[PDB]
Amino acid sequence: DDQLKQSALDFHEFPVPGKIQVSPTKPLATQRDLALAYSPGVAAPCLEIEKDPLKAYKYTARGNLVAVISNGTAVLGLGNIGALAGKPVMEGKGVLFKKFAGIDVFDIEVDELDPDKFIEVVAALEPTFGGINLEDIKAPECFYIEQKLRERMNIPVFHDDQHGTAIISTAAILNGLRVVEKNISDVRMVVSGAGAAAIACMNLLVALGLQKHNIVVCDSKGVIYQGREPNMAETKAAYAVVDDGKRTLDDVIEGADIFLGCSGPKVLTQEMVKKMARAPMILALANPEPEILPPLAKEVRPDAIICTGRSDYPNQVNNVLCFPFIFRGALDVGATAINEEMKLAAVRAIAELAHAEQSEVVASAYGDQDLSFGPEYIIPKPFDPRLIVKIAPAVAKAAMESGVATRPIADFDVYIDKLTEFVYKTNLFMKPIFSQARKAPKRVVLPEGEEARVLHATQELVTLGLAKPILIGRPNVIEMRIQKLGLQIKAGVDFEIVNNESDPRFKEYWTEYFQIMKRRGVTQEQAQRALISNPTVIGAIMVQRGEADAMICGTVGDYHEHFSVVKNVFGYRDGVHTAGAMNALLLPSGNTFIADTYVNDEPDAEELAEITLMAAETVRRFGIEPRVALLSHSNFGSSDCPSSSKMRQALELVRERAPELMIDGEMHGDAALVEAIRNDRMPDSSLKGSANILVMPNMEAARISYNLLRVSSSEGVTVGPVLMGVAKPVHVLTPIASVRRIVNMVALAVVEAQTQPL
Amino acid sequence: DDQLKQSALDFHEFPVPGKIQVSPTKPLATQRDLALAYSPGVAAPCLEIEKDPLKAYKYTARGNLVAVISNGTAVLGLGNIGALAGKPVMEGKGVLFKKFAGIDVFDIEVDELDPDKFIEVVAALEPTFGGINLEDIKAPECFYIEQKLRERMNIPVFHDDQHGTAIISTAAILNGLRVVEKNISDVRMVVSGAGAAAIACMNLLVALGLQKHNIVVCDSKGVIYQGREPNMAETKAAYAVVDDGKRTLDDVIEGADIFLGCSGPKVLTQEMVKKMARAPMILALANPEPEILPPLAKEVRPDAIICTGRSDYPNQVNNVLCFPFIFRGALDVGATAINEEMKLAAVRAIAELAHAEQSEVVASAYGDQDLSFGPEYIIPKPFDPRLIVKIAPAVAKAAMESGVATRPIADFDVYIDKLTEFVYKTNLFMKPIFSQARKAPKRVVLPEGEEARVLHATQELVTLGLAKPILIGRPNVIEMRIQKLGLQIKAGVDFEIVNNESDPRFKEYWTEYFQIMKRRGVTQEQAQRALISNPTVIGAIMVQRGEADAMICGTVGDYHEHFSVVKNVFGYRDGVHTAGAMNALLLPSGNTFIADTYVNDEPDAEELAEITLMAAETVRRFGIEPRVALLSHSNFGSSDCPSSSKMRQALELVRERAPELMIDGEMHGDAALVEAIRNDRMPDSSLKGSANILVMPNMEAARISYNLLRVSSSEGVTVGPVLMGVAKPVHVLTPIASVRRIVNMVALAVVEAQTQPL
Ligand SMILES: NC(=O)c1ccc[n+]([C@@H]2O[C@H](COP(=O)([O-])OP(=O)(O)OC[C@H]3O[C@@H](n4cnc5c(N)ncnc54)[C@H](OP(=O)(O)O)[C@@H]3O)[C@@H](O)[C@H]2O)c1
Ligand SMILES: NC(=O)c1ccc[n+]([C@@H]2O[C@H](COP(=O)([O-])OP(=O)(O)OC[C@H]3O[C@@H](n4cnc5c(N)ncnc54)[C@H](OP(=O)(O)O)[C@@H]3O)[C@@H](O)[C@H]2O)c1
Ligand SMILES: [Mg+2]
Ligand SMILES: [Mg+2]
Repeated sequence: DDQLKQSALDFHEFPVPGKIQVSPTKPLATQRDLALAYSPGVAAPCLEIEKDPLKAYKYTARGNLVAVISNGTAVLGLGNIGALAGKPVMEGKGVLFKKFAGIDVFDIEVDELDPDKFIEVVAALEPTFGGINLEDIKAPECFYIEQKLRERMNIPVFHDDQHGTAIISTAAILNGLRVVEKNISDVRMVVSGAGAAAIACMNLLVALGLQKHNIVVCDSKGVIYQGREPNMAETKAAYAVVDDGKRTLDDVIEGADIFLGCSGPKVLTQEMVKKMARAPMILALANPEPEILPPLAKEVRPDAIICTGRSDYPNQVNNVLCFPFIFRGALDVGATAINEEMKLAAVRAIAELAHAEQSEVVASAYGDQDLSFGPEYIIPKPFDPRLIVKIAPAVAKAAMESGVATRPIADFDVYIDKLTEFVYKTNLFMKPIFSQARKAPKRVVLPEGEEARVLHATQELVTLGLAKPILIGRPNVIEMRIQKLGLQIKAGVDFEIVNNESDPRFKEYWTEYFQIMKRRGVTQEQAQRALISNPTVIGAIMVQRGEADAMICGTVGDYHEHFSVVKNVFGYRDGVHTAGAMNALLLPSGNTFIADTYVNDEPDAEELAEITLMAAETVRRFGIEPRVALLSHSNFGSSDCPSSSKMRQALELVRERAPELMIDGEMHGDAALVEAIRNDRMPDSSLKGSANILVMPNMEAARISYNLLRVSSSEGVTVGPVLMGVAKPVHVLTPIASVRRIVNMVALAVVEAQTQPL
Repeated sequence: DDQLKQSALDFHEFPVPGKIQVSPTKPLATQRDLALAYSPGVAAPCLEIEKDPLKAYKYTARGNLVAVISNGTAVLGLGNIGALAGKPVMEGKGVLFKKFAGIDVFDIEVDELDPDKFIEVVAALEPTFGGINLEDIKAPECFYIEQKLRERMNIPVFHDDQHGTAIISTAAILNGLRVVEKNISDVRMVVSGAGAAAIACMNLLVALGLQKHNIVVCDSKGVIYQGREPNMAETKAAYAVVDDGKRTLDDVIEGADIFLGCSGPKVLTQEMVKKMARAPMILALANPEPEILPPLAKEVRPDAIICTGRSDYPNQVNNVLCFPFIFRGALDVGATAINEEMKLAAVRAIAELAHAEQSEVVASAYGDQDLSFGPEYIIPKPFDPRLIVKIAPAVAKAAMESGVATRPIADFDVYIDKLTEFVYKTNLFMKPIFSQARKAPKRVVLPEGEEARVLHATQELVTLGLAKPILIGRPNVIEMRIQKLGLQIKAGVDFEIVNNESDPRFKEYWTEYFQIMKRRGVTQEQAQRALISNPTVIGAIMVQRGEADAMICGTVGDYHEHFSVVKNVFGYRDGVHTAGAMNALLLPSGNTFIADTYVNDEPDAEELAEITLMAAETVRRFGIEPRVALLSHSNFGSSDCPSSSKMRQALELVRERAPELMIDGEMHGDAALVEAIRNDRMPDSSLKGSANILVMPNMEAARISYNLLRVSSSEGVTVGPVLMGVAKPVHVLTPIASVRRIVNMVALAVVEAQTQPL
């Protein structure tokens, strides 16, 4: 399992230990700032906090900061490895808190494992945190410890999964009963494996208006019903049905309606599902192996409402569904705790979303969302731009309804505006591209097949099933390099090799190249020499003929050495007379794209307009709404240089061609990126918020800005340089492109070849 | 005290609460990265940690992370305000940990104030932190609590000041005994006010090889000596001298040699100092009021060795002296605790530094270091580029000598290299400029005297005593704007006003302007109209005549509208035929300067060489070693455009003019900023490390890059645009310049006017 075991063992800790880096969000680059932070000047915020404790969440963390406080006794799915020893998956849980909702997580881990001193230590560390994210407290001391801890602090004491997925689970129940046009009054339930996140879930499920006598709790030891054991089990006898001689699970169905269970191995069978009433609602939430094998049961019976917790299938129950967003409702409302109305109004938001999901800048191409409410869609997919702006305000609204909050939110229009603004700056458009490429792999030429980076990328693409690689190079050198690198790919089995020499199609290749380039300075002998010594020409001829769907070159040599071949063979797209390369950056303002960093040295107004339109179309296909800003050293007519006049001409041309495109210019970079500066300068600007597409006057400015920002102000690699305006799918990369860049660009080329590769 | 009370009450929390922002130091902008951080992929680091606890500091925080763990019982100098209520000055102490040494600080605050349960909670939270920074534990439970806590954890349990300043204090003692050519064997001591950081200091002071009988401990209740109280005070009777009838402090001197004391109000007098032996060594460390009033005692007796803890005078004892750097020695060595050899070898480093301080890129101009070892120099100044690379390796070396560490450092050449690399990226060149301007204020014209920003900057400059402002505007409008803004400045009292109309020197001003511009298109009537409607012309004529020393314009209008006036009046500098504007950025690689962002639209090779030389000279004057890199879209001859050829010509010209300047090009921005890319491309490059001066081919590229980086990748404002090549000190700013920018630029102009303002 080294393709996952070793790959995950290769953990991103190498630059600086720990995914979290406690760092100043404020400037600390001047003695004034340092004195404001540790010298007289920092005594004032502390004194103001001491005067009235109302200022605790304001001047410090503890506003956005949760602490996933743990004794390391059930580390996600690991168990009792320890507080300090739990740090890997501790940080793994804490990193999908900031990543998806911007939750600060102090990964402080309580070393006290006793079920009564652990609470003492946690309550001791209460003032550090504005809401604890109690996780890895194991069963049965999870319920005991959480019950003890809820009653002490005056700040949101919200456990993990124990409170947890009940919101997602009960939302899924509310939607599933909607699917089969049933009612909560008469629904019957079957629960198996009363574990940490299982036995506490029906308690919420009851809160919807559910009678206790309809729930049948079970564990490893048969069925937990009143009459089975002389000593009635706590928190389970309320639901416990009268004794009726039902000792086996295969008969206790009697036409039930729900299978809410968060446990381990399988307990349900196909005949068990058959004994269920009409329209079964199996909800097997087991992560290792689904308790019903959904394909088998669906072949046994149709119209299934099977719900799981794995992302391979729709209706996935992750923590990111509401946990970061619960605290985005819990901490951002000022609550002193989380009630059951908190836990139930957020049920009415994510359940509402599944049958009220639409628009939200669907990826015009790529992605392949194809999400409609029904038997295969009960709750939204794990990651959603409004999984926040619907669930977090639900929790806050429940906070004010419960009257337990200390900082009630004002008019929700402003709250929704800020939440959506935060939404724009965090997008993961590459995951839909990977998903869409995986369901229809195409043949991609990699002309630099002997490169170590290209070989690693080939291994990754074979593993993820994104493409059918076609390497170009000497098979001997490729094989020895593969063996030395340690890869598990083989010729023919995983990737096709095209030998640059002794190619059986040599005659038909150089002939086509000559017929393309006979009147462009290439003789027949030069064509023959190019189809043996220029792998880019071989790949381009392969793609043009039809033996491959896309090409990914550029990892060797200069950009234009490959782009000239690409343009000569494929040509320009229909209705397009220019090409441009778009580079993506993850700035603090969000995903930003810089247009024509590589192709045109000094584009003119018409070329700039074409590049702007192509960049907007490409960014639209990513699922991001294009917000273009033409950049210059002049701010809205400040200078009369030919460059600024060219930018204004391009703006007019773009407005002519695409009246619906949000674009403005020419302006400065800060005016484009921050809205306050632009509003001060141009209050009537057609550009709203931060611009995500930056069109530059010349290639020098674009390249210098991108190179400086990538090493200074950038998080990770997504795509770039995305070549636009060529007839066939091909992306010329750079010699310093990483393996991740190559894999992402190959996936993008595969998805573009799924859309008429011409 | 509102100029400090309100100003410090205006705390930098407005954008995001809390100086610390627990944020991913790793990219989290892709589903791959999110799964690596919270999904299967983060289970691997945690499992590897659990397998062997040796991986705790490696995959997470707890390597660089201290937690200043507190019950909020003595918050720096505040007291027992509370754990959560101590958050302001808690974060103030935690912010001068990351700011000066890059120490992560989890500001977790223990709510348990009992002297025996506090330790229980702290030991419970031990696995979260790789070394605790116990602070705000009050006396006498500070000593008790620290003594209890030292013996439990197997990770560095290093208290604050209690262990603390002993390193700096005993280093100061070691240097002071060097100053007066005495020996530790026969030195006598007087201690007053045995407080939290006082009674624990002589314990280290003994460890140098000091006899216990030479120390005389005292408190508020007279003198703590053996025979005074029937019950002998603990930790003080070892030093306690035999009873001799000495009941008053004014006589217990008998020619002593040290006054080590960390207490409150004054106890020592002038006749007390006279009773001291030859060459007194008073070391009054009281922060509110010095215990001796050093000027008065120095007038009473010469050759004083007075040492205080305030930064207004040399030999300041701050936490930044060694505390962040102790943990930079403690945590970065893998120790399980801090011994007394840790606490004593770091005494031999900072004490060594004071008499071994030299070079280290002294600010060629500005700054005014003027630091020589002697009676007024015992220990280095609070902030020093090698206060780290000498003290932290001292603590690590003491760790290996004590044999208590778990990750001993390899060959110290690599350690010193990394430490110096970290040193380059954190510089505070503006503090020396502020210090040098304050000791010689000059007259600075502010032609836009009616601007709210300029008025705020004028208030700041009057308060700090950096300049003698000369505002230009209507006195009526200026006064009403001052009253509305709430400032406490008055005309004549604090700043001079020059009325643009009805100026008594109108005739002599427009006459000089006409004589300058008579053959440049300006008539006598146009000169008269300019000296009434153009404040920049008035300020420039003022500076040229000699009635003012510097000008700071540009807060209104276009840059070149002011630069044309500046160039026409003052002209170019001697031997200089071009001007350029340098803008400063605080990048992750350090302070970076971009050359000619405002003046020359398309400079040629000679202009580029002149701009490069002027920028290097200016950066040298800041105290930073210039590392220039000429930027282009071509990487070392990749492209043959006229721009890249011009950059290469400029490189050759610069190498001719300044053979000692470290410069290379032309290259890409990433090649300039990160050394790995450059070494891959040009292994023999003359540029080492990251380039701090970036010279751009044209003004469009420079301006776009600076504008994008300032809003994306930048911490704070220092200076910019710094105008170079004009005869007299003047800086044209931008209309969006903040008050801090104006104050910094005025201070820079003041310091430049101290250096022959012509
Ligand atoms: N959101 C998610 O996707 C998510 C979140 C959390 C957990 N989970 C899944 O839930 C399970 C454990 O999570 P947890 O920590 O909440 O619970 P847990 O504390 O691990 O307990 C699991 C329970 O399952 C029962 N069990 C074990 N083997 C069984 C068998 N052969 N037949 C019947 N019952 C059996 C045990 O009950 P007895 O003590 O009576 O044996 C045990 O208490 C794992 O499968 C995990 O992947 C999924
Ligand atoms: N690095 C620095 O610059 C630095 C660091 C820490 C502290 N300090 C200074 O040290 C002082 C307190 O710091 P701390 O927390 O370490 O100590 P602390 O716990 O505040 O105790 C101060 C001690 O001074 C004594 N005292 C008070 N008034 C006195 C008087 N009139 N005459 C004689 N003794 C008197 C008291 O002793 P009794 O209990 O016997 O009255 C008290 O225990 C402040 O002045 C503070 O600024 C400076
Ligand atoms: Mg967990
Ligand atoms: Mg303190």
